[PDB]
Parts: sequence; structure tokens; C-alpha cells
Amino acid sequence: ENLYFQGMKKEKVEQILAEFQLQEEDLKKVMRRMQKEMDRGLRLETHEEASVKMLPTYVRSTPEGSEVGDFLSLDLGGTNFRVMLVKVGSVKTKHQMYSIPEDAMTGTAEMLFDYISECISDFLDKHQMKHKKLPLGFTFSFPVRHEDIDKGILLNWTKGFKASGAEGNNVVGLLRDAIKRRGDFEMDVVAMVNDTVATMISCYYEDHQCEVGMIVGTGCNACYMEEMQNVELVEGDEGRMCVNTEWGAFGDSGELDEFLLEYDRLVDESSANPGQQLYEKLIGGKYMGELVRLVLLRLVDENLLFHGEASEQLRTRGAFETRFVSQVESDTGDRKQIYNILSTLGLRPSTTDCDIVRRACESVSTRAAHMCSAGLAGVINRMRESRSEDVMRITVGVDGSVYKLHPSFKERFHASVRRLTPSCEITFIESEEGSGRGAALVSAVACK
Ligand SMILES: Cc1cnc(NC(=O)c2cc(Oc3cnc(C(=O)N(C)C)nc3)c3cc(C)oc3c2)cn1
Ligand SMILES: OC[C@H]1O[C@H](O)[C@H](O)[C@@H](O)[C@@H]1O
Ligand code: NA
Repeated sequence: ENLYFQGMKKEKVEQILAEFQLQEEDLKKVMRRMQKEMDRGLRLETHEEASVKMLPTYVRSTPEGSEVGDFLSLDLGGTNFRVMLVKVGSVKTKHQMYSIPEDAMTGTAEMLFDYISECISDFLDKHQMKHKKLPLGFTFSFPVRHEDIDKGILLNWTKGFKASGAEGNNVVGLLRDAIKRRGDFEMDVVAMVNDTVATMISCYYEDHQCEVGMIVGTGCNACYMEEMQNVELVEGDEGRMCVNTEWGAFGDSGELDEFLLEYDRLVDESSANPGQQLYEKLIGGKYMGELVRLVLLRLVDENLLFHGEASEQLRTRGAFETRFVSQVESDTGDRKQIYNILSTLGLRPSTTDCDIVRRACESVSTRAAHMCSAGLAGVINRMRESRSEDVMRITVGVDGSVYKLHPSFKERFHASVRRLTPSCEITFIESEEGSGRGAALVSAVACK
């Protein structure tokens, strides 16, 4: 054992883990670069080359006038596929979740939308309603270049999605075509929204100060209410329009290069979209645990962890799940939680190994919280400037398992957004069934 040696090991672990550190000045630089990229995406002259697409959603700040009744909501792209029935009068919901097979997410668009329509059919039978033709709102968690609220093309798949015959086509069209092939129900697709947009809308229903939507789950993205005069891609300078930043693609033109560590390159190289969504790759739940797995293999190689031996499970892709990062950080100090996770990964961890794993997890999750904060602060700072407000009071509607379930992420992120947002008063709100509710609320407003 030896207490002096155990300590020397933790000191070398720390020297390696120090590479994850971001100073406040590094965060201001990342923020200013994000802001620079946001200005570029919004302008007609630089939009095509901008990595941050600042996509117009066609969701506008409207005086009001919502329709009443039953609205169907679809949710694709997060954790599984969701069908929701929404009653607007007051808003009450009925919902069901479906596990998307891999063969659908990695086969053809036809297979993907066929499965989606099969699920819709099943939801309608379980609620006895495959006869009623309802207005339908679609949450589609991918970059889309809109023509209108109900018409938009998929730019590219993100988060490991690979279905053929989708990129370059109208997503509402693919959906509508799938429903017709099946022929057992009828729906009127009135709106297609990003998950950030749906979250902002459902959170706004509870707090009218909500004008920013943020996702920190499988992926990482944000939307906000932009001045119509700044939205150059849409003719008009009156009122506001929701803009999907698609900030996951920040760093794709080399904007984050000085901060990319070896673990980031490996995660990217072994990903379904290499060279894409690099900022998201620093924060997202699809990558977080994989980043911890890579750091652990590095420490196994320096003879600082597990007697320098990694098990088959520790050398398995995606084996250190993001939930294990959250769970390792939940550990009360007894090390029981860390121990069980490691035992299940075929390791014989000592108390020191448990502590080192705890440290690698905090280094990765604290970096994610800090990178994410630079992005939110840039959006918020830009809004304060655009609205020419001395002190801007805004509410941010947030969804996702990383922001929601990680034990310290949320706290580290809020404190870092605060340091970077002086003269800003930010309220953070967590969405209760965010996406589904949001897509139907936009549908009720749109259905006039
Ligand atoms: C074509 C088009 C253009 N813009 C929109 N625009 C919209 O649908 C719409 C709905 C909104 O949120 C709402 C949430 N709930 C309710 C509500 O209480 N209902 C009963 C629905 N209303 C609004 C918000 C909030 C912001 C900051 O901008 C919004 C736009 C919709 N369609
Ligand atoms: O799900 C969170 C985010 O993940 C990815 O970055 C998608 O491209 C984006 O559309 C979505 O909002
Ligand atoms: Na405009």
C-alpha cells in the first residue's frame, strides 16, 4: 500500500488532469469567439461559411391567439421516440415513449419514418383515436434550414444518426409520406420545431420571461428570441423570431483548436460525424462517459490506475456510460457507488483507484459545465446588447439528462454563467415534459 506512494500517484494523476482546466480568460475568449460566430451565422454575407448556423425557426413573438382542443406531438432525436396527446383549453397531457431500433436510425429514412408511423398508430389505438385527424407538432432534434414553420430540410444528422435519404429533404415531407404509405391514420403536420425551441415554448407557458431554450442531454444546443432586424435570412425587421443556434457545430472551422485534448480527437475520430459538432463533443452526454473512459485508459497506461491493467469492459467502446459519471460524482465519500461501477466493469479497484476515477469524472464534467457556460453567456450577452438593456432579466428554459441528473454540473455551470454575465439576471427553469408540450403549444398558436 504505502501512504507516501498512494499520494505520489494522485499527484501524477493531477498533473495529467490539469490539462482539462479552463481559466476565466479562456472562457471569455471561447465566449467572444462564440459571439463572433453567432454574428456571422445571422448575416447573409457570411451565413454559408459560418460554423454556428443561427438557423431561423419561423417561430415568432406573436400577440397571442391560441386554438383549443387536442394536439398530437412527436419527439424525435433525444432519448427514444415520443408521442404525446395535448389538451389545450389550461394544458393537460397523455404520452408514450418508444425505443428506436438501431436498424432504423442507421438504415434508410423510409425505415425510420415507417417505424415512427407504426408508433403513432400504436399510441392512437392505446388511446382509441386513430380516427380523429389532429393538428400535429413535430420536435425534430437536428439542424434544419426552414422555409416556414411546417417546411424545412435536414442539413445533416447529428448524435450518431445515419439514416439514408434524409439529408437535403423536407423532414415534414418524409413524415407525411410515411403516414400515407401506412394509410391507417391522418394527421395535419402544422409545425416542426427543434428540441431547444419546444423547451423554450413549454417553459414560457409557465414563465413569460422565458426567451432562451437550452439542451444539455445526448447533445448540446441553444435557441433564443432574436430581433427580426438581425435575422437577415428572413425579410422583415418587426418583432422577434426564435433562432436555433446549432452551437454544437462551434469549433468545426478550428475555433476551439487550442483547447482540444487528445481524448477529444479520439472521441471525434471514432464518432459517426468526425470533424463535426466539436463543441457538443466537449459537453454532450453521448460523449461525456467515453471521454472519462479514455482518460482512465491513459492513467492505466502511466501505471497510475488498476495496477496498469484495463479489463475487456474498460477497453469497450461506450462502456463507461455518462450516467456512471453522474453516479460516481453522487458518491457520498464511502466509495461504495464508485466501487460497484468499477466491479461491474471487471476491475478490482482499491480506495485510491476509486478516488482517481472520481477526479477524472469531475475534470471532464467541470470542463463540460465551463464550456457550456461560455456559450450561454455569449447568447445572453448578445441579447442584452441587441435590446440595449442596462440590466437584462431573462429566464432560460433547460432540458436534458446531463443538466438535470448530473449532481454538480448545474451548479458549476450557473456559477460560471453568472461570472460571465454581469448586468444580467438569469433565472434557470427545468422543463416538465419540455419537448412534446412545446411542439403542441406552437401548433395551437400556428393552427389559426
Ligand atoms: C406561424 C407561427 C409563428 N409563430 C408562432 N409562435 C409561437 O407559437 C410562440 C409561442 C410561444 O409560447 C407559448 C406557449 N404557450 C402558449 C399558450 O398558452 N397556448 C395555449 C398555446 N402560447 C405561447 C412563444 C414564447 C416566445 C418567447 O415566443 C413564442 C412563440 C407560432 N406559429
Ligand atoms: O438535442 C440537442 C441538440 O443536439 C444536436 O446538437 C442537434 O444538432 C440539435 O438540433 C439539438 O438541439
Ligand atoms: Na430580418
